Amino acid sequence: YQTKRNVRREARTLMGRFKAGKLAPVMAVPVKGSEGGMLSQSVSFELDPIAGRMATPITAEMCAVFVPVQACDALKNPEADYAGMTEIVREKLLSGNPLFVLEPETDVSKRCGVNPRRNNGLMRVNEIVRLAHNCAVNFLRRRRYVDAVQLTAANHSTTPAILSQTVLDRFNGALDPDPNVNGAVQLSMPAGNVSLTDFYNAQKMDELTRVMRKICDDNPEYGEEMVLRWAHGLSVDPGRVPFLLAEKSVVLGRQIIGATDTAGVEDGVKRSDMAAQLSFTVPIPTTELGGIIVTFACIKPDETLSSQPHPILADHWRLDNFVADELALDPQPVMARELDYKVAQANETTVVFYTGLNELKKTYVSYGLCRALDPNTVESKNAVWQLEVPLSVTPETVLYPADLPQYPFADQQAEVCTYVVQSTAVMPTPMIFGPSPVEQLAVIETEDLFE
Amino acid sequence: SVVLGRQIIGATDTAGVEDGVKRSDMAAQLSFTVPIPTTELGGIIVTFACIKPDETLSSQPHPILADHWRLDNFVADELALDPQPVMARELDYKVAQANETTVVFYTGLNELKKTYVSYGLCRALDPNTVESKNAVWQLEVPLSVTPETVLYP
Amino acid sequence: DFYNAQKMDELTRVMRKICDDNPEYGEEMVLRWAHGLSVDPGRVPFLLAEK
Repeated sequence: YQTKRNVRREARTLMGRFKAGKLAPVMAVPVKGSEGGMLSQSVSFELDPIAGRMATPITAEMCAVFVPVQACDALKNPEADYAGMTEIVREKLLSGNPLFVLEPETDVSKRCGVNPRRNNGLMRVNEIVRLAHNCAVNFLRRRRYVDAVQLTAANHSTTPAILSQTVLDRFNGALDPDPNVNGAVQLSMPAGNVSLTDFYNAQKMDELTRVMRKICDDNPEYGEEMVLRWAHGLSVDPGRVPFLLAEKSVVLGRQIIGATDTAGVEDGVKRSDMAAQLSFTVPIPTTELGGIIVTFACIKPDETLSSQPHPILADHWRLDNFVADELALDPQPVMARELDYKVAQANETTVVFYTGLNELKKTYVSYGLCRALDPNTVESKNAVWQLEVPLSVTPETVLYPADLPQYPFADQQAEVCTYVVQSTAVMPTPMIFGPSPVEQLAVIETEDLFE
Repeated sequence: SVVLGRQIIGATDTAGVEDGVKRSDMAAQLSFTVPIPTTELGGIIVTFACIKPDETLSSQPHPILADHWRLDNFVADELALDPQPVMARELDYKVAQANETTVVFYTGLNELKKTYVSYGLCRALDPNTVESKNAVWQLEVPLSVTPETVLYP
Repeated sequence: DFYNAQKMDELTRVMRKICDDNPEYGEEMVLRWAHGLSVDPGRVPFLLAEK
């Protein structure tokens, strides 16, 4: 066995809606052990009508994450020791009991399009779909930032979207600089001496801790543990972690339809319709046990800071001593007053994250309206749909706000988008199948042909 | 046979544009030219025509995710060499409580897993919405009962 | 029956070689081989030279 003998293929088509600013799952293709082949998926996008034209771009998203069976077991039994190991999963499968058992329906399972099973007059679906979604969204959060909030197995609803760039990553800052980089050297003083061997063992510890930072950052999964094993000369088990299959994005197009009646023409009534099409075709990974390829899709607005004080004109005009500037060689604190103007009075003077010397002046990108303009006007031409993040508080946040108001659409709380998916999978498999049966013949028994 | 084309006509008034009013018109043309058969007595060439929706099972449980996750003994799989019964619980989720465990038709070993085609809406979506863009016109056959049925409802 | 057998005779003989060609993991890899599983490689010893 473990060889390709027969073939199974699947072709699922689904339609639905999801709310903007949320990482809505679209489908979940199951993969068994020793299954590999081709997987082609395509997602259409259609948004509800928007008054006026929308110069602000809207981006589309599509992701494909392969969640192995090993990772789903860890969420099911986190406190259990060696829960995620392959052999532990391997032994439980051989026991004859099911590794994953049925559960009631949930919003996560419904959106994937897993049709339920009628058991004892109740709908039932396997727990693997819920665990796979929770692990997949967790995996995407580690990519933007390793120390990110991670969902448990108890989640039963759609999750918020994920930012494309964190505030700290934008300004390349740090909440807390380490004490080793440009650190302290021990001093003997029992007439004393700092000794020449300390500060020599250091001055590479500064170099050695920085390479330790990249090994736990280039690989967000196994982070804060592979560095432990890397120092001792050990390696992690590869199969547990998930991995990414494909990523697609495109700015939604715009089609303008104008009114023609007398009242509409005089006022200037018009419409903006958005649509997009994305697809990918990637091979299916082959594993001894198997997994699920959870697909995601999302629509997000432009991520630009409408509220950020000007680093030059907002603060005082000063003659800078460049001699002292090059002499710092140390992180400089940043207050919330420098990040936005929507700051509370108490939090105006509060260190939020450390950064370099002249950071927040190297780059300054701002998109938004003029402060003199009244937002009640330009209900037509209302193009400004941008994430009005509070900022300052939780700079390291990786997730979108739980409630994102959809201003340009008529209904804020309605699922504005409508999507149609077409997933086609061809999976060579080691499955056996069997011969087809036949139908009863009423000429042989009623005449005794085979006498 | 041919798939009917689609022509989209959109509204232009103020109320229609804001709501998103629009129309879909369908049309088709088919023809044939064949010789008339010759017979001693004769006959009648009855012509038929019909329009039907897509025939895809919107209601069918997933052969993998709906049922339990099991490690399959391929040794016993090749050893069967016999028809395996199928219950109505494996064909759809609109089954009555009594008919959940009732053999409906015998098949092979891993049938219902070789192929799985499904077209329909998401269970989370509310059908009262999308009265516009209402594209889902598919035969919602009860299934299970009368699997050998040849005729439409 | 006798058709499911007459390859069981063939199928048990291939099961004998997989547990004989590999004495280590014997009587267990045949269990995993039927279900489509594999053993962890690093545990077992192996031979270097013979003279």
